[PDB]
Amino acid sequence: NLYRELVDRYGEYFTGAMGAESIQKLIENFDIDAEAESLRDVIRNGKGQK
DNA sequence: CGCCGTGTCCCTCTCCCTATAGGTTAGACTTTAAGTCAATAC
Repeated sequence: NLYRELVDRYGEYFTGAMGAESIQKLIENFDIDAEAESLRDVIRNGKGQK
């Protein structure tokens, strides 16, 4: 209910889907390099469970 | 007020019927490759 009432009032500004095609879109829009460097930074500085 | 260890638990691995339209095959007709005989010459 919440989802349909956001999309029919705020139809622009974003794209939202459901299912495996959405996961495929996520993998499409995913920079492996910057995320990997962020993980390197986290291991370099962070500690604990993180 | 803001994050970190210990504990418990969940999970995984191992030893009905009707009506229309169209495709398929089986069955027979005429043609052809095939088996056959008779006389002959060297």
